[PDB]
Amino acid sequence: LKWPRDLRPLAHHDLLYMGQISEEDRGDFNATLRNFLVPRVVGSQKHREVREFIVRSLKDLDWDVEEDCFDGQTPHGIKPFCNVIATLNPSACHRLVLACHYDSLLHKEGTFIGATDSAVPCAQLLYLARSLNGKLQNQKTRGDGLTLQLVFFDGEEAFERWSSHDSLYGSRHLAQKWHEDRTSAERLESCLERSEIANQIDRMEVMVLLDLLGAENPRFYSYFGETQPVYRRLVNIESRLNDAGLMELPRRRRRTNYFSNSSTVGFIEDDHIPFLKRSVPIVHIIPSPFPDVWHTLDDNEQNLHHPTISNLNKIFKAFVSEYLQL
Repeated sequence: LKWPRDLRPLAHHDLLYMGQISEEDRGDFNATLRNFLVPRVVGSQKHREVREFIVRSLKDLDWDVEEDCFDGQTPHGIKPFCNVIATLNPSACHRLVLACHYDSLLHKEGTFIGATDSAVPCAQLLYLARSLNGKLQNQKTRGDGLTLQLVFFDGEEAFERWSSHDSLYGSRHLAQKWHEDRTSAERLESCLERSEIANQIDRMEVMVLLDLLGAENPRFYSYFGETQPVYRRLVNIESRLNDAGLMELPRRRRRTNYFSNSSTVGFIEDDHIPFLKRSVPIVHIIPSPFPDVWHTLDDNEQNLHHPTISNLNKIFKAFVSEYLQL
């Protein structure tokens, strides 16, 4: 079956513009990132500060920001959780959803920063909103029934040994909440002709979940046949950015090959699962294998690879520009 939205290839001019990172932008990205490079375990003050920073940053860009807050039982007793949902144009029927988790693992060995997991993805989402704000605010005025939505899930991490009951607290909660929140096309602005909308879940046109990003030379694959048409756009954008000489590599004439033009057979537990179960299309931008530093005390700022981050930011900016025709 074809993708429901006809995917217009990004014009050369727009590819080149989205693939430019100024010195200012690097500074802006890193300043944003600094806010997330702190331990932010559920229940903590720094976690509350990170949540408030996400909310403030997006309200400042005139996005609609909602907090889905609830208390949930855990192996460590009742804990407070708050998903942050930011929507550029709430009334637009369909959403391109980008997502990540903002909580950090409570690591028994010691203080855990979770730089790839997922401080970098958090900063990448905010950086996208900030750096594309002008074009996004113009797109919002079109009445075309499509918008951008950012979801920062809380409580993705297990408190003790991973289980279905001890993990994905925020995403399980939100998926249920949105499934039970009924709506229809006539209540919404410009749904696509043959859309089947019965609840808020159905308005998630695709969810692009970023996780474990920031390490050198990640390998992505298409995890879901459902979203192969969208995944192939990431492969294409990456290829075009290399053709254009806009990727940072250690030597001339090398190319990035992050997005493999292949599928892989693997099952990863992450925030997409509760939405996958309600047939939300998923693109899971997570490396395979996981970064070497995964769930170790070395998942910290200095083990980040800045040229990779810059390259990923270009791909993501170009992807959002392509999808939303910015």
